Amino acid sequence: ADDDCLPRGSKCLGENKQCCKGTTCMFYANRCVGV
Repeated sequence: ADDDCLPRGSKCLGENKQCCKGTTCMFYANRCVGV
């Protein structure tokens, strides 16, 4: 649990972590993505 991030490649299905400022994580896509 932290305020880290996730580049365009790292999954995040169950991950409770949050991407960087301006980015968004997809549940079904299970992978961070920019706006």
